[PDB]
Amino acid sequence: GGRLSVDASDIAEASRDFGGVARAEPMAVFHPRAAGDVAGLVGAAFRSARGFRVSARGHGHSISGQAQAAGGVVVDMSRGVARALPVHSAALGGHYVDVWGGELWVDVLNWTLSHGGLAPRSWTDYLYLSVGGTLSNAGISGQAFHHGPQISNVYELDVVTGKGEVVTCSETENPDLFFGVLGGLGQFGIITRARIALERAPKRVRWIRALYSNFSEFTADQERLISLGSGGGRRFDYVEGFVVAAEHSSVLYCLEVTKNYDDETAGSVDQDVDTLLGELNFLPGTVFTTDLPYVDFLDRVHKAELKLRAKGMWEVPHPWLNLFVPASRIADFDRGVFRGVLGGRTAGGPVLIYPMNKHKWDPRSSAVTPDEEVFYLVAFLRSALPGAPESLEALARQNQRILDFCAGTGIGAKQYLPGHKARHEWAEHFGAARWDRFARLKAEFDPRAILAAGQGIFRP
Ligand SMILES: *Cc1cc2c(cc1C)nc1c(=O)[nH]c(=O)nc-1n2C[C@H](O)[C@H](O)[C@H](O)COP(=O)(O)OP(=O)(O)OC[C@H]1O[C@@H](n2cnc3c(N)ncnc32)[C@H](O)[C@@H]1O
Ligand SMILES: NC(=O)c1ccc(OC(F)(F)F)cc1NC(=O)Nc1cc(Cl)cc(Cl)c1CCO
Repeated sequence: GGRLSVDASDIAEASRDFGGVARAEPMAVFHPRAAGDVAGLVGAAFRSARGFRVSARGHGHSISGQAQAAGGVVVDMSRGVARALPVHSAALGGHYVDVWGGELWVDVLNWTLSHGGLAPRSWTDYLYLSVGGTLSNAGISGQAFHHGPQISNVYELDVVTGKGEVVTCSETENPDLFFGVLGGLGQFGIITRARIALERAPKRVRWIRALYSNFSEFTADQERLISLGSGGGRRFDYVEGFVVAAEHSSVLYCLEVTKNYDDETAGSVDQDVDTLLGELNFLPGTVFTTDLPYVDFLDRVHKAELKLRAKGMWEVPHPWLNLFVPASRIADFDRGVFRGVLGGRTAGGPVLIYPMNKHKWDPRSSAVTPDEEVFYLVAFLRSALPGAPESLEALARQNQRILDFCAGTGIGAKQYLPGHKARHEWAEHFGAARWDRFARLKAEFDPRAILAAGQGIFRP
C-alpha cells in the first residue's frame, strides 16, 4: 500500500528539523496510505537481521533530531483519503473525532468546525504540528491550566508498536500502552489514530494583554487566574505571559488572557472581562484588547510565521529551550535568568511564562512534570541570526547557563521536549520510579529500540 522514496528533496527534509542543528540522514522515506502500511514497515524492521531505525515524522518541528532515523526509514506521516466525522456519545457526555496520527491540528480544527461547529478544547500555540507528534510530548498552550494538556484530552489511540503490531488502547483497554504512548517521546509505538475530545466551539475571542513591572505581582496574578473555576465560576479561557525588554523595573511582564464567547454569551462578555480584570493588579492604562474570530486567534502564530518567511528569518537555527519550573522557585528564576543570564544587550524571539495545575496532568502518562501542584512553563524561543553560525553558538551557551543555574541552585526544573542524550541525564529527568516504568514499557513494546531512536534514550 505504501511507497519507499529515495528522492533527494524527501531525504533532505527527513534529515533536518525546525532546530536546524541535528542532521542524521535515513536510507529512505516511507509514504504510507493507511495504518497497515506503517505496521508492515515496522514489522519488516523488527524482523530484519540488523533491526534498522524507524521514526515517524509529523511536521518536522523537533528541535534536536527527535524525528530522525540515522540510516533507517523516516515515515512521512503527512497525508495532505476519507476523514471520520465527529461523533456524539451519550456515555462520554460529549463529542470526539478520530484523526490520522499525521494530521495537522490546523486541519483538525477546520474539519471539526465545518462538521457541527466543534473543536478540541486544549491547544498548542502553533497549529502546524501533527496530532501524533504533540501527543508524544504533551501539547501545551494557555488552556492547559483548565483542560490539561492535549494528552489529557484524548480517549483512545491506534498504535503500531515496535513489534509492528496494531493495538487499540484507551484507559479501559491496553491502558499501559495508552498511558505509556502519551508523552512517551515515540518510544513504544507510532500513533496511527487518535480519538480527540471536542466541545462546541466559541465563535469569537476577546484577546487581552496587560503590562506589569513587578514580577511578584505578575506571578501572583497568573497563579490567581489559573485557580478560577470552582462551581463553574467566572474565569478566562486562556492564560499565558511573556517577558519584555524595557524599550520601576528594566524588565516588563506581559499578562495575556482571553475570553471565548458565542452568539448566546456575546452580551455578557464585556461585563465578564471588566469584572475579572478589576480583580487584577496590572499597570493602569496598559490594557490592549482585540476581538477576532476563534480560528484567527488560534492561528496567530502562523501569521507571525508568514512575516518571518517574508524576511528570510524562518529557515534559521532555532535552539529553543522549554522548561517546567516549580512555582516555589519561580521568583529566583526572574533574578537569575530574566535579569541575570538574559540581562543586558543579548543577541531575537519571545520568552513565554505561565503557570499550570499538575492535577490536570494524569500521573499514569509518560509526561514528566515537576513534583509540585503548580508549575510554570518557561519557553525560551530565541532564534539564531540567518547564515551566522556564531549566533547559534552564543544562544547555545546561554541555554547551558540557564540549565547550569537550575542545577546549581537546586531548582527541580524538568525539560519539556527533553534534549538529554546521556543515560544518567535521562535517569535524573525521569527519577527512579518513572525510569523503571519507562524501560519496562520499552522492553515490552520496542525491545529492539527501533522507534524514535533520535530521542537518544535507548540503543539496540
Ligand atoms: C516548530 C514549532 C514547535 C512547537 C511550536 C511552534 C513551532 C514553530 N509550538 C508549540 C506549542 O505551542 N506547544 C507545544 O506543546 N509544542 C509546540 N511546539 C513543539 C511541538 O509540540 C513538537 O515539536 C512535537 O514534536 C510535535 O511536532 P511534530 O508534529 O512536527 O513532530 P516531530 O517533530 O516530527 O516528531 C516528534 C517526536 O515524535 C515522534 N512522532 C512523530 N509523529 C508520531 C506519531 N504519529 N506517533 C508516534 N510518534 C510520532 C517523532 O519520531 C519524534 O520522536
Ligand atoms: N507568542 C507565541 O506563542 C509564539 C510567537 C512566535 C513564535 O515563533 C515562531 F517562530 F513560530 F514564529 C512561536 C510562538 N509560540 C511557540 O512556538 N510556543 C511554543 C513552542 C515550543 Cl517548541 C514549545 C512550547 Cl511549550 C510552546 C508554547 C509556549 O506557550
